[PDB]
Amino acid sequence: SMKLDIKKTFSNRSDRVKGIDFHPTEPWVLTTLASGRVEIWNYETQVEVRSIQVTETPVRAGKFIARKNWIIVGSDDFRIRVFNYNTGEKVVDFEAHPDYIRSIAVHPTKPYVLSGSDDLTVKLWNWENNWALEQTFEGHEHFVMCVAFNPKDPSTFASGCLDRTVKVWSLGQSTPNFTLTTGQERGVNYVDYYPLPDKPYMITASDDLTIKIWDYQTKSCVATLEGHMSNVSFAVFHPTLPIIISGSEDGTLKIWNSSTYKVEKTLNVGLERSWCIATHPTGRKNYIASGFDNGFTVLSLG
Repeated sequence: SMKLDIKKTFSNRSDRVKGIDFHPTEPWVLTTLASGRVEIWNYETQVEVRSIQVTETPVRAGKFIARKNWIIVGSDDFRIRVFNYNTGEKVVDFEAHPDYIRSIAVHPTKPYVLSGSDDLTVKLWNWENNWALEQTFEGHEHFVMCVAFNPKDPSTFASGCLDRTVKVWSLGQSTPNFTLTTGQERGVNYVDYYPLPDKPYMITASDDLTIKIWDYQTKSCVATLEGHMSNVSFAVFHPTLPIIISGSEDGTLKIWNSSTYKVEKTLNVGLERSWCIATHPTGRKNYIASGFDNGFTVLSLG
């Protein structure tokens, strides 16, 4: 049971949206496309702030680094690129991995970036040390699809891997603090942390149609969420509302009750397969945004 008030704020068509991110203080959403293009939209005015043809290959990963006025993106050409979004200047451009970059995470306070790659590793970059490669995390046995800092202890992070595991690491140590054997036999596409201090929870999404909730102190599966009818691309906890949001190649977003783990609403936004998700970091208007085959949509909830 739950009362939801979902409003479409802004939706627009584009090539396939593989990455998406909210700016914390400007009403902006970043989209990164399979076409090599990235776009920054003001979703309140519905005007493009800035766009870049970054490369000719897909750009699967993109994040704002607001405290530097940067966007950072990673692409199938193996390269990490950083742009100032006020001038368009390309700040840095380097080969990060010898294979596809699937995911990028930005430390909340330190000048650290994590990149997850088909080269089976996560790499740690320090932009206050000339973008030095500070550490490579080895252990996974297939593509690393998703990396995410623990917002409550960002000296640790999680990596989700097609080898069917999540690994949780400590910066400066070479082996996982623990490995979760998820039982998601088609691999792990996405991993996310519950942001609030009251629960030590993470969540994983898989091609095997399931979503799983984990207690990372007991390493136990709290619940399994079933309902999607094709590959689940992502699942995340909402930063303010008691819900989980997932999206799937079945073309839907699903909103789940985070206490009962039952589905509360299924949305078909009409843009075919769903690939990526973002939630506004301060919970402004409970905004969420998802990228799809045929564009993106920004929704306000509650």
